[PDB]
Amino acid sequence: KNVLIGVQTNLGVNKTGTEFGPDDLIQAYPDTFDEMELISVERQKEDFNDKKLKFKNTVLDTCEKIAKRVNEAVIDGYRPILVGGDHSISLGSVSGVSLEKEIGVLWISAHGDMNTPESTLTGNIHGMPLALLQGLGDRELVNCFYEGAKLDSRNIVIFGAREIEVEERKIIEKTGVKIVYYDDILRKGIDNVLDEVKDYLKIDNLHISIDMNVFDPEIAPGVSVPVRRGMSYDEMFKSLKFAFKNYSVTSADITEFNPLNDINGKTAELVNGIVQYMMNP
Amino acid sequence: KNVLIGVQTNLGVNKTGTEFGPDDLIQAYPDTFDEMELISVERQKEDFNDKKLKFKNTVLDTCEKIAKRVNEAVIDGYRPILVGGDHSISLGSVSGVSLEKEIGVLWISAHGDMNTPESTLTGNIHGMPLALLQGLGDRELVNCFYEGAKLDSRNIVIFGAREIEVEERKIIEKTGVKIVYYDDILRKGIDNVLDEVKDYLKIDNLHISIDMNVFDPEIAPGVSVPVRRGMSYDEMFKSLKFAFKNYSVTSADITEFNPLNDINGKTAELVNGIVQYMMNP
Repeated sequence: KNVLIGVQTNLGVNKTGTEFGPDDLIQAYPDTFDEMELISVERQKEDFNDKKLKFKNTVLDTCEKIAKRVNEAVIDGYRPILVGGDHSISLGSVSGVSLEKEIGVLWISAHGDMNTPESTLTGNIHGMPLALLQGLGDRELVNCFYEGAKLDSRNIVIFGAREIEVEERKIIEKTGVKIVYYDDILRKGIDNVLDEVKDYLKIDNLHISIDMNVFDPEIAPGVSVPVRRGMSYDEMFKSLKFAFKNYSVTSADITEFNPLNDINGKTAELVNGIVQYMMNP
Repeated sequence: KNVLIGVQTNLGVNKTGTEFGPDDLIQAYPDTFDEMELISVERQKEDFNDKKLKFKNTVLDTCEKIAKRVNEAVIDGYRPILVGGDHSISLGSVSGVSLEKEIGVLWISAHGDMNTPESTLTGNIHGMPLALLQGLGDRELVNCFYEGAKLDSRNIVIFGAREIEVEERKIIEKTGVKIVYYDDILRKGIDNVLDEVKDYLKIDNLHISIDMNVFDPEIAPGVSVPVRRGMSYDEMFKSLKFAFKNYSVTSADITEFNPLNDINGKTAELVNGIVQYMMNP
């Protein structure tokens, strides 16, 4: 039993469009998204001198609302499926679930999203969530919902990375996290690499955090930040099938759907199909 | 008599920052802005395939709310000072005053903001408000609040412009609107160009509308679309006092302040001084 929860924010990516993702879908595919529960962003007082931690307090308050409702959904025995909204929302969701169940995570994205104020070149919190869930970054953000890291570095697999800066690379090496590059899917194949996932990540309870930027921008144009050379539809849905079969999927996130840059709902249809397979795997 | 109304939107400029303009002013200058009335964005179904008129219905509903409030304000005898927020809010403000009084517009800006869906190179409705106020562009946006154009092209003066794409310049030329370019203020002098304005505009009802990008970026970095080589502080304030002395100011707009691009709160201090003068001119 799944519950759909839309988050209408873009204060992580700080680029116009992805905050319209949830409302856009309610109208594009009502039969799928019509009853989704929408979370109300409450703007919080900020310090705009801080350009390496933009909208810290608001992103944090929103992730707290996310975590609380997601935790209530897990306690009721439902699978929360979060429709964003930029990737920062994951900070909330992963925090609301980890309280009730220690989880692994398949982080499907073109970026590691493991930046810190010291490594970020943008100050965007859409590219810091994983690091913060591993106890790296701002302490108030790390302490969302409950104090302390929310994931074990060993229970994380970053799937489909294509771009990684040196300063973020140093945060990555310090955690020993496993990163499947998209060049791995290109050279070895999606099935061999999915087998590698079965080999490495072994906890049964699994969270799936999807960044729409993992796709090839020709298939998923509607993302505030496109990274060229990404996954196809087939590879993505093979990954989803493998995940739902070889694990117990606790929750999921589909993030960074920017309807403004989309071309005829192609990306919106990608998200529709992802949610529809999640609803009846 | 005054009423300060902030509009937390950026769906005209489609760049993140100006929607938090009013916010950053309630925080940074509370004794000036903390009792400001606010207008939020009620998101609306869009045609994200129409990329020359981005967020049409949302920006239109925002401006309709602005229009009702501004009309009620002028009706009550208040001079609405509308803080923002990108420039599209002007569309809703002017209309509100135009239902009661035939008024002129002192359009202080670095751009003419007279674009139309066929001339725009961005689809950003913040560069189309003046045109639509004279009846140019999308019909539904022209018909905001009440049907038909809201301004007589003869009763308008663009002031301080320096960047006009050719296809916007064509619209401007066919309308015959008077354009005081910044270099005009320089060659003749602020006093002389202001005397020219006195001579040209004779309507006894003026609405000022400021785009913070009219200022020089080195004086006001806090803007979404910076335009280089702009106005001074005393130049703008000379113009302000001229306007309040020689006409009856019916309403005013200060738009496109971006707290994310600002540096050490300079631009917010500029907005503070401008608003404080407009409250006791």
